[PDB]
Amino acid sequence: SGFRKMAFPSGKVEGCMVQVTCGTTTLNGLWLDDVVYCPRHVICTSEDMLNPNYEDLLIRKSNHNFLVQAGNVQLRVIGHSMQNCVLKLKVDTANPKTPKYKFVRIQPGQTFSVLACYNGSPSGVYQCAMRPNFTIKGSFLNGSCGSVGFNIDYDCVSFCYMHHMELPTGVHAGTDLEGNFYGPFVDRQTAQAAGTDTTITVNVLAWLYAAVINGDRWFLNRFTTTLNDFNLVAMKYNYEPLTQDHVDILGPLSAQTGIAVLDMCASLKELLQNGMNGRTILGSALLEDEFTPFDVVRQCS
Amino acid sequence: SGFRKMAFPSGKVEGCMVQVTCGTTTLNGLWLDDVVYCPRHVICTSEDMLNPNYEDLLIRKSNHNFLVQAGNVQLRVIGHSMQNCVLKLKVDTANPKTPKYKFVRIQPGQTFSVLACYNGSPSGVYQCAMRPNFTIKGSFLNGSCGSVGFNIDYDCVSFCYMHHMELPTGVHAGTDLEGNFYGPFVDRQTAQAAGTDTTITVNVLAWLYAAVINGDRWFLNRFTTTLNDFNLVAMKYNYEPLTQDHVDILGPLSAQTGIAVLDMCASLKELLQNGMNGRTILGSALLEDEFTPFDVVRQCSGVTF
Ligand SMILES: COC(=O)[C@H](N)Cc1ccc(F)cc1
Ligand SMILES: [Cl-]
Ligand SMILES: [Cl-]
Repeated sequence: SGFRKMAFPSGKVEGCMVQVTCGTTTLNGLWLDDVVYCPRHVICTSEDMLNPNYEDLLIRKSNHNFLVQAGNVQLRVIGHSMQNCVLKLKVDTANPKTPKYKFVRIQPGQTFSVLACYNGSPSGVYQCAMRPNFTIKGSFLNGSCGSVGFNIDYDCVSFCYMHHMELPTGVHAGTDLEGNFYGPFVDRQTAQAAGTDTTITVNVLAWLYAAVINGDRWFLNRFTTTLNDFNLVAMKYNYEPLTQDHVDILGPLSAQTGIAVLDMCASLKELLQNGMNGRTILGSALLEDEFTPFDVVRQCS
Repeated sequence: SGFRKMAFPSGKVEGCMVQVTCGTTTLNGLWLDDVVYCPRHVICTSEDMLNPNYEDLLIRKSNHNFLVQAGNVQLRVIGHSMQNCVLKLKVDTANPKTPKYKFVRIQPGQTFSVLACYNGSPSGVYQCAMRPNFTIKGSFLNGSCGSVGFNIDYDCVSFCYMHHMELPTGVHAGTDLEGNFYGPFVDRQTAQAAGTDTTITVNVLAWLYAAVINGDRWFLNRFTTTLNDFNLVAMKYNYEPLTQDHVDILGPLSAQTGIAVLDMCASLKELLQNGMNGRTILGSALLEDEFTPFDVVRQCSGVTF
């Protein structure tokens, strides 16, 4: 037993991380088969930060303006193309460490591991969720751009996030590995701010099911609720609406614990009303929302 | 910016994990050079585990009684011996993935990364502290035994923990890699409990420094204090005593924020007495004690391996 913020083993991603330099700018790239992926803003200079014309700045570059370093080795860039906000540098060596991989665009509430990297070297691994406002609450210093987020269900590495920038509230914005931003963000230093964030209701419920699996029952009650009455209460605490999809997804955790999804919804309503009364659930005095139903089943069974 | 519970990258350690089977028991082994390390309790049956004679059980075994699998490849065991509570299975082949490594024994309050594994397959990685009561608050299911805990210092992996057992309260006990238990525990099915735990004072103060560095500053105040006065408050709240050595180790963070440790201790004195008055610090309602000063300095300065 026990319950922890648990990241995927980072080794398969570690073997893909390289340093990309262009002009005076250095960040991380992701080396898969014969392609290095990195944020396109690497090609930006000081004045190219507000209104960069990426197609104009790129056509001015030769392959040899791009310095790609895998550990001590320099890779030879033989080709450059842009897809959305991601630069793809073709190189003359396929990465011998390339794992089984795919690119997946995730939805708000999904979790993933982040391999924070500086100068193409890994610093740490941790868990994040895509917030409802399409940001992530990461840990990222200058030079971390090109760090990626991933899942590793069943030997295949699913790349779902590449880090581009920090917003003024200290949260992080980035793209899928096809270069499309999560949320309404753009790779320009024009004033941008995340929408008001909300709590990922379905994840909070999954975590209370985790608490019950680990032998805690103090917060349960003899009440139930309609889905509609639950949503009318929850949204007064800035909780995401719970959908019939969210109810379906919790069916397996409902079956394992024998507590109906809407019974657990009643427990959450009361928790929101009462707080914890000096108690903790799985070592938190707050309601945790960065574990999905899938995460709880992976870790508890 | 941002501040997260952050494990070391686990790649160097993933390439060392194998499956070890003896009779009906499978668990994990650590393959370094030409030796596989695992818990000695792999040699026991249910019946053995109530009062095991490890000497006696071990001599009865032979090399071919130990099935060691690295991926889809059997390793040949050419020797077996025991060091304290760890079994050492000498194999015919050195791990070509062996990293630069030491075996290190850590102090309570020190943190490390756990690579939870099942059937020799790495499953997840998380940060832990060795609690003052010598337990770790892990996340382990059946077949997790032989999972290991480590730090990285430059390119050298320091292995500090091997998983042996779960105590009745859901917390975890194991050994260093020389097979010495952390805490007053033994590898037998008998009655064992975690001592009452205490809070790691120097780590809480490190995490307050991380909060200030990330612009969470509400708990700061005009007051200062002394070790003696603070330590009477600490003792009252089941907090480890703060030594002069801890103040020196916080020196860097105290500098970089212009809060002196006894200035911060005055902040912490007030939180224990008053609570958080409905607030959070770095998205926690609790006083987090599983980040060391080194953890905070490294994460906030982007140190790389
Ligand atoms: C060329 O180096 C850079 O990355 C720029 N100096 C900074 C930068 C530009 C755009 C953006 F969306 C994020 C960051
Ligand atoms: Cl998704
Ligand atoms: Cl997040």
